[PDB]
Amino acid sequence: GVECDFSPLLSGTPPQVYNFKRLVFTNCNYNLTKLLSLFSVNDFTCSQISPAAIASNCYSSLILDYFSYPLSMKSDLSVSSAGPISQFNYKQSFSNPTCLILATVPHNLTTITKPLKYSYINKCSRLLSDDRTEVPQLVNANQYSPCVSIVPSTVWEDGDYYRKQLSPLEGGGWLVASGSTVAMTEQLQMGFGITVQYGTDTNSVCPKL
Ligand SMILES: *[C@@H]1O[C@H](CO)[C@@H](O[C@@H]2O[C@H](CO)[C@@H](O)[C@H](O)[C@H]2NC(C)=O)[C@H](O)[C@H]1NC(C)=O
Ligand SMILES: *[C@@H]1O[C@H](CO)[C@@H](O[C@@H]2O[C@H](CO)[C@@H](O)[C@H](O)[C@H]2NC(C)=O)[C@H](O)[C@H]1NC(C)=O
Repeated sequence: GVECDFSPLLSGTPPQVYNFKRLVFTNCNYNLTKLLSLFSVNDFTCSQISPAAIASNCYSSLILDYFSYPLSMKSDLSVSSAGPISQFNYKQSFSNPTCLILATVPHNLTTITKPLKYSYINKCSRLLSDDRTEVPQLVNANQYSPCVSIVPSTVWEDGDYYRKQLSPLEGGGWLVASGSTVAMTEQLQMGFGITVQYGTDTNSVCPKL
């Protein structure tokens, strides 16, 4: 069989967390250890699987999400934290095994370029018709924030805010968001989210033996 193609991850400027890029793999062979050996891995944690198991099992699919992400914001990735990252930007499946990897890009990994800064959504909210009540708009597993329609791929200025008037068909009211920025680090720091699914006789994403 053919090798899983991880090259988009290694090519060009990775998106910000709320614009995470998604790679989907079926029917291919992988070597996770080899992929990760290109990076300096700072954190590698999983739910319903382990770092050793995720590198050595056969799956019906493997999903890999990737983005620029400052290591300083480690804690904001957890569901248990009610931080803006897990609330408004990026959420992994709660029903399939997952891993989250935080890594630093070495200088000798040249095909990856730095963005100007890190950006994230600090707030995504709906104003109701009473013009008073704001309802947080929590990102769903496997989806973008509804606010990706109004927040640009790079936040221009820390504290910028954004609104969209919604149609009766969309439930009326206003979608409202605010963006934050974090200074670029000496070396680019990234997050990788891996989600796996197991099937019956379709477990064809397998490690290189
Ligand atoms: C998958 O990739 C890993 C990492 O490149 C391979 O293990 C390394 O390669 C050689 C194998 O002779 C060892 O000497 C190193 O100590 C290993 N770790 C490194 C380089 O970090 C591994 O062989 C590959 N697995 C398969 C099944 O091909
Ligand atoms: C490219 O950069 C990598 C990433 O840091 C270098 O690998 C490191 O080498 C040092 C010692 O030389 C180790 O202590 C680190 O643990 C290594 N990093 C990783 C992620 O394994 C590597 O030496 C450089 N390679 C080239 C060809 O320049």
